[PDB]
Amino acid sequence: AKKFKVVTTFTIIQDIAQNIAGDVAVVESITKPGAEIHDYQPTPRDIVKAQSADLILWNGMNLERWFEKFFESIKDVPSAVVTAGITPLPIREGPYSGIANPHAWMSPSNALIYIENIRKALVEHDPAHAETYNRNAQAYAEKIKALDAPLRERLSRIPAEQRWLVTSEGAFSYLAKDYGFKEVYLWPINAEQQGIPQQVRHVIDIIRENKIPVVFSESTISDKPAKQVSKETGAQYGGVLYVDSLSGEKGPVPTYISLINMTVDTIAKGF
Ligand SMILES: [Zn+2]
Repeated sequence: AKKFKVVTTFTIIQDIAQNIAGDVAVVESITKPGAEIHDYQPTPRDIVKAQSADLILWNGMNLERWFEKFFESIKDVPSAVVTAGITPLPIREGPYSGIANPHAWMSPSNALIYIENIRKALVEHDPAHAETYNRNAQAYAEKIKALDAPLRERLSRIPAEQRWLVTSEGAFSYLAKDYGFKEVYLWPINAEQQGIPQQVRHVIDIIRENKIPVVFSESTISDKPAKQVSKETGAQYGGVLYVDSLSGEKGPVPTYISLINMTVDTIAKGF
């Protein structure tokens, strides 16, 4: 009858977990494709959705500023933090300086740890299907491992001293570390915050000093600040990167694998 039901906070975790669950469990996201996830405002329908689950998965590293308060309304549903075991990169400036940068899934090596944590939770809370979760998790892990060679090759035309990744949210720190990019951003983490107009001027200074050719925005936030930086510098506006959300299932970024690939492909063509 009713399959084992997993509810995740946002769409990246939904897609990773659905690959591990296969056709044995149904995984749904609370947030919809395109919605801003850090300061999402949960609704009554979200409470009912989470309460209907057999297992709830969230990122932790205080990504979902809303989750802990929201979860107080949910009874008798186990939960698992899918970043357990990942070493955080700290936020480097701003009102959240020192807090973990939550965007750990942008490193495919970290995604292997996400996969293991989700496998572990599925096997613990749905032991009847442990054989399928284990098989699916190892197969999906191999798919993630296979991305490393083509991703590095795609970015190989960019010499080291020109590998500057200028985005809007500083959401790419884990990807930048993996592939040897220096990061510049218009704000360190999504939030209601001050200091964005001034940081735009500082980013402007860095674009000049380093001859950076391209700047980007992201799919759940406004492209206006990055477009302004591009007009106030030589740099081109390189388009929309994906980090905090997948697209719709018919969109360009329907899966976690497509998110990593499209983000790297878009950076590469921006150079
Ligand atoms: Zn973000």
